[PDB]
Amino acid sequence: MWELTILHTNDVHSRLEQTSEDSSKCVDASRCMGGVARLFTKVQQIRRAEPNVLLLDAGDQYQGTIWFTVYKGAEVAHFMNALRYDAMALGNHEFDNGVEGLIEPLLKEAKFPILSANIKAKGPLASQISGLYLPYKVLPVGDEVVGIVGYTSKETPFLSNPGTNLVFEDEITALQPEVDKLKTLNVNKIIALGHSGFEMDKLIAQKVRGVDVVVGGHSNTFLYTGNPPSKEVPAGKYPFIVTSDDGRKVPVVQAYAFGKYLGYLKIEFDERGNVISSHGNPILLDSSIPEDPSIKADINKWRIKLDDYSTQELGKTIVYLDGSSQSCRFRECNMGNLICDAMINNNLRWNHVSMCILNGGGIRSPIDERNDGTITWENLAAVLPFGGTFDLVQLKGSTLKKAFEHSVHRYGQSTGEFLQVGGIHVVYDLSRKPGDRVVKLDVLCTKCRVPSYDPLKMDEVYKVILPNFLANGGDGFQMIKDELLRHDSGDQDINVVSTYISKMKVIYPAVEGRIKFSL
Amino acid sequence: MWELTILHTNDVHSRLEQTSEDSSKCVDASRCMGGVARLFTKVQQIRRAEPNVLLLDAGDQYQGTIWFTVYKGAEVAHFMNALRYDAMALGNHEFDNGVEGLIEPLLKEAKFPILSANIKAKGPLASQISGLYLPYKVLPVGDEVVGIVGYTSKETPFLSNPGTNLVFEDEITALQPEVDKLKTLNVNKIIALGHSGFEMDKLIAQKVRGVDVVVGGHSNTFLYTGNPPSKEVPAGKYPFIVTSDDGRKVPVVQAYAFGKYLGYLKIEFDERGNVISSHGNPILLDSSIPEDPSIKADINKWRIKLDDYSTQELGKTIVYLDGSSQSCRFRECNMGNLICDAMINNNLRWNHVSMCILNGGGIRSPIDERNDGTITWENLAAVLPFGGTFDLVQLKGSTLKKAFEHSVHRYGQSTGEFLQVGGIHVVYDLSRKPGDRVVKLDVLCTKCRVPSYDPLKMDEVYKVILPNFLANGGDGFQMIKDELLRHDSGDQDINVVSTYISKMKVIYPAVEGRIKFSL
Ligand SMILES: NNc1nc(N)c2ncn([C@@H]3O[C@H](COP(=O)(O)CP(=O)(O)O)[C@@H](O)[C@H]3O)c2n1
Ligand SMILES: NNc1nc(N)c2ncn([C@@H]3O[C@H](COP(=O)(O)CP(=O)(O)O)[C@@H](O)[C@H]3O)c2n1
Ligand SMILES: [Ca+2]
Ligand SMILES: [Ca+2]
Ligand SMILES: [Zn+2]
Ligand SMILES: [Zn+2]
Ligand SMILES: [Zn+2]
Ligand SMILES: [Zn+2]
Repeated sequence: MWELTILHTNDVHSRLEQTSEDSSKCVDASRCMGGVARLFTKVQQIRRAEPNVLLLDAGDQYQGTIWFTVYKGAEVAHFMNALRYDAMALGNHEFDNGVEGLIEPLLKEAKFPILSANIKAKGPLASQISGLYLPYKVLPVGDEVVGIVGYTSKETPFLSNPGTNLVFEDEITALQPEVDKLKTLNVNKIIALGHSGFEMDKLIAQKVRGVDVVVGGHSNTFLYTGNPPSKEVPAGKYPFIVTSDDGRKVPVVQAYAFGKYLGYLKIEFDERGNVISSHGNPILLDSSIPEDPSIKADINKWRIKLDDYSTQELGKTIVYLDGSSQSCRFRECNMGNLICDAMINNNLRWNHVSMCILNGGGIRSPIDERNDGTITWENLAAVLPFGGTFDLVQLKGSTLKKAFEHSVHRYGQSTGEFLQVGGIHVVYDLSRKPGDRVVKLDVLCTKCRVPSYDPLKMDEVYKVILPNFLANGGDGFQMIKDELLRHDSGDQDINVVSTYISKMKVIYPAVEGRIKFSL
Repeated sequence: MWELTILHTNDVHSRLEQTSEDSSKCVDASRCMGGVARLFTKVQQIRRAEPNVLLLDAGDQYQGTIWFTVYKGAEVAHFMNALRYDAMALGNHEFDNGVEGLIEPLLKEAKFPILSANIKAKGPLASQISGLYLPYKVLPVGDEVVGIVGYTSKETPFLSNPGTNLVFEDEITALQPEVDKLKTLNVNKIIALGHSGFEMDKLIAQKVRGVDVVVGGHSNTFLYTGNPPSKEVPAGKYPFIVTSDDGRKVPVVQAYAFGKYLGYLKIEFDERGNVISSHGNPILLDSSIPEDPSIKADINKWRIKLDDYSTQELGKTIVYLDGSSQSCRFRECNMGNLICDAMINNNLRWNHVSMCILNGGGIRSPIDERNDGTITWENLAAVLPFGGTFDLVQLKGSTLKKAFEHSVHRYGQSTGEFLQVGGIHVVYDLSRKPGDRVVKLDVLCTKCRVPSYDPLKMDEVYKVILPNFLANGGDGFQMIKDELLRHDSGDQDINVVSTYISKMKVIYPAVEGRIKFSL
């Protein structure tokens, strides 16, 4: 029998340095986690112990901290080469700086295959990008050969900036002919490595004949067998077993996000490449694992240029700024209220925009207050990494009512469309059918001398400050894009929040009942 | 028969210049009201028409605008002498700058008798103040004589700063022997002129034998017969008829506040000084009455020194700052929220005071936004004229619960104890018995990383920022004074709100459900 050890990361999102338990900037070094130096140490311990090891990445290395803001993907190629990744699948955030932002710093510099079977290039781009990413790779592992086939979310055009020249096909339709090709070349051990979310990973495991293992990302899924080591609640056992249509038990794995864990799956194969069994668990990369000094020294060398974004203190917080997805995609989070209050305050400088809506998935990180409360550009850069704008927009009450129904239409799945608000008091009843969950919606009046809250009226018009991402129909808010009456472009997102914090000096945004649930 | 015309003012509170309909600074001159130049014109028109006229003041000329801040009562003696007041009764605000603040600028400079029968001086003060105010005066009016007897609120020691050396006796007990003295001197026409509120004015009319008329103040009572000319809703007919214990019909009058109206009561007496009948109404001092140019010119001469408090713009408001008593003593008013937000913001500069309570009677004026939104020291001086401080205090939840029960214990009478809040969400049910009207009370947690609202606990302790007036048991909040665990003195009230506004630049405080009523 032949044993393979798959080590996998996903949704690392520029967490090159070690971080806090909430994946924000490391303050108390004794309880810090993750980061590529610590990962390098654990990978090395496994490569010493196990003869057949593959180190895989399921996408979204791009976007998340000042590392990516400054180095634009060169830190990813440099530190993934130093860690000796065997393969990587393209994620949606790999296209955030267009195709050239992917081609030049990463595709042309990676010393490992970068994969995606369902991305087809067309027109002039097709010639330049040929061979820079591959539909699959066959990798020698000891005396055997392992096929790895890539896949990328079909939603990348709606989430990122891949351009017109790239077509994202259905993953199952694009994967089957590649897996069939590998089987004709007698590759009997096949890993599907990709970035489409756990639900799609489960469908690929079921529908794509010949796939032995699925290693995914995108949904930040935490899977565990037994008692979990930190705050992440497991969504299922590790590995997650799917029984395929042809009757094979297919393990599906994912390792949360931000380099906090290293996925570890041991697979026992027979001579014909059949999975006899498999077992493992994500390894928490906590303080007990030492950071490799060679990688840490090289990180400290690259950190010098980034220290210009931490020397200038913008303001000070006396509260934890909860920008976690567990809060911001499920309920009112004070990071949401802060950003919506900065949005309204920057604009109100004799203009009358009283209302704000902000997608929870746009808040990419919390900020900690225990470093004497100090907030820097570096801290803000991880909360608002996209370089978007906060736009003024004019909407009918009916349109706003539909947006709030979309905010909770499939609540409970940690999706980014949950809205954080300002100048709005919304009440939900999740017991009701999707599309009819908003039980109360009051808005701060504008055509009144003393502003107060009153029921929203379907026939009335309202001025709303919101990200350009929402104004352009992002996160399924097509009603905002289709039904809006006016859309003006506003100032840069990070500059708006920064200018607000420096004026306030000390901030203490609270959760105050802007969003409520009715039992 | 002999006819007397009584013209009366009360609670003018330094409104020497004409003002807006809400009694705040005049912006649109074409719709402005009151002010002493306009009053002088209407008084003159009546003195030309009627041979027997008395111009009376029932107290509280002191405190209210930059006029009093700067001239400290010299403007009151100067402009009351110029208007030719026949008599004035002492109010509680006449003692705001102590006994010397009353003696020197007003008592020693008034060319008319100043009255109070129930104020008895003791110790060294008794010698200095002898003859400076009188228990009564007998005034010649044509061929007849009219006795005027003064009275001042027994609550002046709890509201103002009269010192230890002055005793405020029960008005009824002090008035009867003075009215009896006037009757032995054969003065058959007696006016009780004083400053104790409409309820006490009604009791004096009933219980003090020999009083023909009561002219009051303090409660800002608006009385009218017929269709009223402005926003003030009448509390009864003008005059208000009380039937005394000895069976006489006694008219009781009051003329709202701030010099917006001139009280006008015509009384028909027989030869034995019996009131045969009476009639009249408060005259609205609106734009249609011209300001007397001699008084206006003299006001413009005195206004030069006060223009140093209007040249410096503190900030800008884009909302009406509702500091009216009709809002601030009955429900959440945004002037209250603004002041409580300045109170918390000034203090939070690693201190953790999340809560604020502010008596509604401490907000002495609104601010208008139609002068391009500009806010000046002059505008703030009329909102916060006392020169008090916003103190930090430590209270048991039980104590805070009792203070909120006191806030609405006799709701509906426009009393100053209604509390404006910050970092507190209170719900009242007025249907319940007094002392049991608070149905919900949530407070912003402090021993938590993310502040949120949670039910107040009786056994827990809380840090609260509030005026020194409240910390010292003012407005019947004896439980705060008796039961507090710690009381530190804070910064000056007006400087705290000013420093806040200049930092914010544009303010837009809203009514947001901090205070609610349950049906
Ligand atoms: N607010 N701007 C904004 N701009 C973008 N370019 C953008 N791309 C993704 N998002 C948000 O991020 C959410 C997806 O986050 P995750 O579930 O963690 C998958 P991801 O790692 O972003 O590919 C979406 O639901 C959106 O709310 C984005 N939000
Ligand atoms: N907040 N400070 C403060 N300091 C003072 N020195 C003071 N004196 C009076 N008040 C408030 O003013 C209210 C009385 O106002 P009115 O009913 O208009 C009678 P007034 O003209 O003040 O004598 C009281 O209930 C208090 O709330 C006062 N409030
Ligand atoms: Ca196989
Ligand atoms: Ca009489
Ligand atoms: Zn991701
Ligand atoms: Zn993704
Ligand atoms: Zn008064
Ligand atoms: Zn008074």
